[PDB]
Amino acid sequence: MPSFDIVSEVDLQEARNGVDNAVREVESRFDFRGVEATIELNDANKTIKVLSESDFQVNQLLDILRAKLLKRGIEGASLDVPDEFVHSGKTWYVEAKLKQGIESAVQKKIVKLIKDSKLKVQAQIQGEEIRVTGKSRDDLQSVMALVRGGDLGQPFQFKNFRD
Ligand SMILES: Nc1nc2c(ncn2[C@@H]2O[C@@H]3COP(=O)(O)O[C@H]4[C@@H](O)[C@H](n5cnc6c(=O)[nH]c(N)nc65)O[C@@H]4COP(=O)(O)O[C@H]3[C@H]2O)c(=O)[nH]1
Repeated sequence: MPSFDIVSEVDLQEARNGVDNAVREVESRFDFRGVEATIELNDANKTIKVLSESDFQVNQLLDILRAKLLKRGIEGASLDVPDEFVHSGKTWYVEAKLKQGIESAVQKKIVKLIKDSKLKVQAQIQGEEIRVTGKSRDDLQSVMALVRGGDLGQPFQFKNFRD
């Protein structure tokens, strides 16, 4: 009874290091000297708030944070940036969501998408991931390519291959 796990992981310590290093980089940049510019990781909600004084400077901070994150092994696709920036007072900010684990809403689409493929596999939501089982190892490879090549909004890896 072959099975594997569909997971979406980011080492949160590496993320914190990226933020820490993005902050040290902003403090060196003299286009930001004496400019309100902050990057704060909320480790409860898996979110990074980046705030500055213009929407242009917010994107500058996001690009710095993404560069630092990539070097720590975290890919830009793991940092969900919402459509709307917030204009509050003389500040601009956005809450960027770190896509660690597969949220309930995305698990449903993965399970639905696997259903509509007609492959003889079962897909069971388990904690923060999806276990997939079936009798054919090759059908199990087809769902990997199906998930890989989906636009699901997030990187996935596959772990825990069992027979
Ligand atoms: N982008 C920008 N920010 C400004 C400006 N003026 C003041 N600030 C901000 O306000 C901080 C304190 O300025 P300060 O009281 O004169 O206290 C400063 C000041 O006494 C001196 N300093 C730094 N740069 C200069 C300079 O270019 N000329 C002179 N005469 N002193 C400087 O060293 C202190 C610490 O400097 P900072 O750490 O950078 O921290 C500075 C800086 O972040 C400005 O014209 N442009």
